[PDB]
Amino acid sequence: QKCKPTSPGRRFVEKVVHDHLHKGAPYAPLVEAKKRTGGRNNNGHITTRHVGGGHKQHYRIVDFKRNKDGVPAVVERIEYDPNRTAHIALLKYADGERRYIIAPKGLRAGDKVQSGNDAPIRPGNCLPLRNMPIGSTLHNVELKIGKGAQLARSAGASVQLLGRDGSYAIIRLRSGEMRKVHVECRAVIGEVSNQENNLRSLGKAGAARWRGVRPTVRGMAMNPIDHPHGGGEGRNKGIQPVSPWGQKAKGYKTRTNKRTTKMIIRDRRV
RNA sequence: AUAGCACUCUGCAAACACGAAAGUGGACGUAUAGGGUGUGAUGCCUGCCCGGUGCUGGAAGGUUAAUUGAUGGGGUUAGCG
Ligand SMILES: [Mg+2]
Ligand SMILES: [Mg+2]
Ligand SMILES: [Mg+2]
Ligand SMILES: [Mg+2]
Ligand SMILES: [Mg+2]
Ligand code: NA
Repeated sequence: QKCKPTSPGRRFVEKVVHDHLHKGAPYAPLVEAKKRTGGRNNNGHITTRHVGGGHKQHYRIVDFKRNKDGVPAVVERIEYDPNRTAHIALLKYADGERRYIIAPKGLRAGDKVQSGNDAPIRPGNCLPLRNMPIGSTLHNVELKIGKGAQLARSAGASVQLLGRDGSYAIIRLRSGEMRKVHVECRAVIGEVSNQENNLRSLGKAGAARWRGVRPTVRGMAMNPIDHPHGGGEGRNKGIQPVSPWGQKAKGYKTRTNKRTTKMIIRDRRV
């Protein structure tokens, strides 16, 4: 979906149509307020730069735990969620309860989904990892028992269940890393719906300003008091590239955790 | 400064930043996501060099601190004079 260059701004704009969406107001009981922090903590200092000035957004409560076991539900509609890059689906259970989930690929209104041990192997069903079939592709993987999905939630993300022993299951993450997961944890069958997210193009600075991103200033343009890459009578790049606080930026590993080293089987060749 | 491009780090109690700690932002986000660095629409593209510094992976052949103290010598009483 390219835009005709009627203006210098409209020349390099690419968007996704996805006309199958709801195109309406979201479910009111499942919507709560949400405000912009501006990248500042309770002390008032800027802890994360390049954040501020976006569009007003409400928060849609997505049910990540899916603890309603053995109750079949039907898909009502697919909606647009500004809080994430994926699409959401509205489910209606037998008793009449309404909940929001992460819509897998191809899920449309009228589909039947269950979250239990005896659930069949269909896209959108949540099952423990031991009941999962070997070699399949999963999403919304759970790490701690009972907390809810924490992995493969972005648009188009998916993991593969390589193998499972008696006590653990081996999965390969999207980054290329193989790690161990408890066999009691749960996952969902299929891949996340929104797949054409990376194919979009903003086209102008206005879109980045709409999405709540502030301009980035290179360290070279700053003064010696501001950035280590400061000073010089012209365009100069004096020292090894570092962060504004003195940390190396090229090929320097920053992982320091020692508590969960046993889980990672093979690294992503970092 | 900018949309675009590339490199690199981060598997989530994430990397990173604030504080003396608790705690907070990142994010009520989950690698099509977040941070750092360089270049700057688009067309055609982007040659050689790992000697130096840096980073990454190893051997552990040489040395190496903290920790221990078999000895060796000295001082002073006591035994043989
Ligand atoms: Mg930034
Ligand atoms: Mg940029
Ligand atoms: Mg300085
Ligand atoms: Mg300089
Ligand atoms: Mg150019
Ligand atoms: Na070198």
